[PDB]
Formats: sequence, C-alpha cells, structure tokens
Amino acid sequence: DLDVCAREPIHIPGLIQPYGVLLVIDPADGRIVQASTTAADLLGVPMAALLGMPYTQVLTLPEAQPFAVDDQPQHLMHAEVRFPQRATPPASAWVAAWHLYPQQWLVEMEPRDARLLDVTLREAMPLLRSVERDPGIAEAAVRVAKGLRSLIGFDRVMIYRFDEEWNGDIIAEARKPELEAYLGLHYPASDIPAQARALYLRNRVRQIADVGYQPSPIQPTVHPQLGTPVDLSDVSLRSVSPVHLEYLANMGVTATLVASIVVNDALWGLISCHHYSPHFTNHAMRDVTDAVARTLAGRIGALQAVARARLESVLLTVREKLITTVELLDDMAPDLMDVVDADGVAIFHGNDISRHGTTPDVAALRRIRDHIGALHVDAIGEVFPELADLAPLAAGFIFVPLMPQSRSALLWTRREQIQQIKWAGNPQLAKLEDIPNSRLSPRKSFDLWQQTVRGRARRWSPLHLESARSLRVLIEL
Ligand SMILES: */C=C\C1=C(C)C(=O)N/C1=C\C1=NC(=C\c2[nH]c(/C=C3/NC(=O)C(C=C)=C3C)c(C)c2CCC(=O)O)/C(CCC(=O)O)=C1C
Repeated sequence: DLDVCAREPIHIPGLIQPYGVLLVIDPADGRIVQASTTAADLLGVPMAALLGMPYTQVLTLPEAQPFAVDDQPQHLMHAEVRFPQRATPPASAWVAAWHLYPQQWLVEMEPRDARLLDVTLREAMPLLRSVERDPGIAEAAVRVAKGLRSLIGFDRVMIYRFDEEWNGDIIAEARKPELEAYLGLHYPASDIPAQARALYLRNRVRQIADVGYQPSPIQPTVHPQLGTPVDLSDVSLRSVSPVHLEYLANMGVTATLVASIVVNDALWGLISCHHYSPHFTNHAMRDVTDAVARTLAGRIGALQAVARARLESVLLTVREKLITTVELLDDMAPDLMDVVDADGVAIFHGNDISRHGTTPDVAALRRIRDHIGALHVDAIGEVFPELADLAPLAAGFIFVPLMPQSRSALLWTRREQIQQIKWAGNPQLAKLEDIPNSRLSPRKSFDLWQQTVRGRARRWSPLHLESARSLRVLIEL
C-alpha cells in the first residue's frame, strides 16, 4: 500500500462490480470456463453447474453473435441478451458486450437501463455544436462541465488537464451550489497510477456505479486450462482499487464517471463526473459521454494546432529578421516569449539587462548569469542552491550564450509553479480543509503536489528546447 499501490495490478483483480456479470468463454467448445458470482442469479443456473456449460444453453443472443478472432481483438458493442433457463425473467432488460481474444472470449453484461430514459445525441447536439465553436480550451472546458451535469444528471463534473510529468490540474468544474469547489486544485501524478491512466485511455469511459459495492469474485480466479487471471483491461465491470474507494469514500462520492480527453492519441486530461448518490451509467449515457469527451478533445486539439502554427510563424519571422543585434532581438522579445513560451525574457549585453515579461529584478538575473548546446534547468537550486532564494519568478531557465566576443546572452524564465495558481477563480482553495480522519483527501493531495513541485518551474523543456538552441546555431552569420 501507499508506495506499493503505485504499481497495483488493477487490470487483473479477479473481481468485478456487482451491477454486472462476466463470463470467460473457450472459443473452441464455447464453454464458460470462469464467471462472476453474479452470473448465477442472473442466468438462473447455480455457479457450479454454470462452469463448463456451453454459453448457448444459458444465454440467447438475438443481435450480435461472437466469433473466432485471429490476431488483434474485436470488441462488440452492448446488444440484447436473454436468459433461457431462469423461471421468472429479471426486473430490467439486459445488454451484452463481447471482448474477442484469440485464446478467450470475454462476455460482459449489465442492465440496459435503471428503468430510466436515455439521453439522445439529438439532446447532446446543442452541446456538441457549441463546444466546437468556443474560442480557447478554457471556455469550452467550462461549457462541457456545465452541459454534461445538465445532460447526464450529476452532482459534480470536473475537467482535468495533465501536465508534462502527468500531474493533474482541475481547469473546469460545475457543481451544486450546496457543494464545495475544487476548481484550481492541483494533484500529483502518483494520485492516478500509470496503469490507471492507461486503462482510462484504453476503455474510453470508466464507471464506478456504487463506491462501497460488495465485489463479485470471478470463479475460478484463474483459467482452469490456461492458469491465468482474467485481463479485465477491456471490461468496464472491472472492480476498483481499495485505495481509490478509500479516497472517494472520504469525500462521500458514491459514484463516478470518467471519460478520456484523448488528443493526438495521447491522454490530454479527463472528464470526471462525481455523484454523492449511487448512479449506474448505462451504455447509452456512456456513449453520449464519450461523444462529448471526443468533441471537447477535438476542439482543444484544433486550438492546439492553431497555437502550434503561430509558434512556427513567430519563429519564421525571428529567423527571417535575423537575416537583416541584441536590440534587434529585444524588439522581438514579447514574440521570443512565444516561440519558446516563458513567463519572462532577460537579454544581457554585458552588465545592462532588459527584462520584458515576469522576470526577477535586474540584480537577481546578474547573479544567475555569473553562476553559469545551451544550458537549461527545471529547478534553479538543484544545479546550484546559491540561487535557490529566487526560485519564484525564475525557477526554470534556458541560458543561451550568443558568443564569447560580446557579453551578450539570453535567459528565458518561468515562475515557481505555486505562483501560477488560479486562486482568484475559486477563493475556497486556500481556506479548504482536510478530511477529518483520513490518509487520502483532495486537501491532502494539493499539499503532496505542492511538495513534489516546490522550487520547480512549470516543467517546460519539450520542442521549445532545440527551437531555442537553434538560435545559438543561427548566431553563425
Ligand atoms: C497508490 C496510488 C493512488 C493514490 C496515492 C491515490 O490517492 N489514488 C491511487 C490510485 C488510483 N487513483 C485513481 C483514480 C483517480 N484518483 C484521483 C485523485 C484525486 N486527487 C484530488 O485532489 C482529487 C479531488 C480533489 C481526487 C479525486 C483522481 C482525480 C482520479 C481519476 C478518477 C476521478 O476523477 O474520480 C485510480 C483508478 C480508479 C479505478 O477506476 O480503478 C487508481 C487505481
């Protein structure tokens, strides 16, 4: 636990959420080799009798039928399923999705609905058509948060943006006014382990119908003929870590819905819904949620392309203007904070400094210059702690000396991460409090992040690094 949990095999818990049923089927004979404890009361045949039974004898599949797959798996959408054995039919109608692998067929089934009416795309359409014509990622993120809360009735809807090192920042939130506010909160990467993110990208939408469900074990835990656990990696019924259930129980959240914000086949952030009352999200709502997640991800990517095209163009102007210095570079200094975005820029001439953005004094910058293709840092004190007192304003730099002839040089800076916290947007954030007797909480998470990012810049160092360094190579003129 705690450090061991960071590498938990969450894809193979041999447990599922009891709102559903899972059967593991042998593609050859078609026999149910393994099944959830839940399979007995639904299919109406005892668990022992059910194991080794050809799936044909226990469930009628009107719409889609399973088939032998050769290489890559095929995942069939949730379709009508009926149970030929059971005397009295179930309360609600059931639906079934197949996960076809070469060695196994995994059938997962859950109720079509909670005796409830589905949201339609037709209903989601004004949201989708609007979240695509919104200027800026922020503005669209908040439209999604509100729209989704109203569309799929939820107590809280939160939009997260992951950073370079996988730390999360709640950028949008829409909630009950009687509820609190987590807008502006930043949590560390460790809060969502590498596999937890993986499985969020893989399944497009993850649900926890009731925190504090009594797990349904898969019996036998491992395949009788293959001896392996069940890879619930594609199974939405997959049980949740006792560590996330601990976490959510502390907040009183009793049901979640997490959709992926996938941009350029990468997990950009997450659309996360939180209910304080149990809430099963049927397949139809899940799909509509994914339709929303995709439209928001589609728009943030479109804006990201627009920004990237601008960054290449500002660089295109800088290189064509260097064909015609120091002040020649100083005039294009706000633009120099775009090609390689940064809080501030501080050109050096020899002792004369010129700060243009959010940069520390003039005395401070000189101290940095005298300490030092082109050197860069993420923590101004890890390389030398004599400059650790000026980690705010400049915690991360890119010192690119032009030549040893002229004492001319460039220094890009980025403020301490804790400075760029949107406290204005949600004043609750500072006066926020911990959960009484808990080892995991949102308030406790903010502080853990603060620790792992104290004295650390806003990460940076991507394509900006060599694009910045190119200018040193460009000095040969
Ligand atoms: C050992 C690792 C974990 C620690 C430590 C921990 O706190 N949770 C760990 C494992 C998992 N977290 C998962 C999902 C998840 N956790 C969070 C954490 C938060 N930090 C915050 O500040 C807040 C609120 C203010 C929260 C809720 C978040 C945001 C997520 C994403 C899901 C969600 O938004 O509700 C998971 C996956 C859960 C599963 O479905 O199995 C694991 C394993």
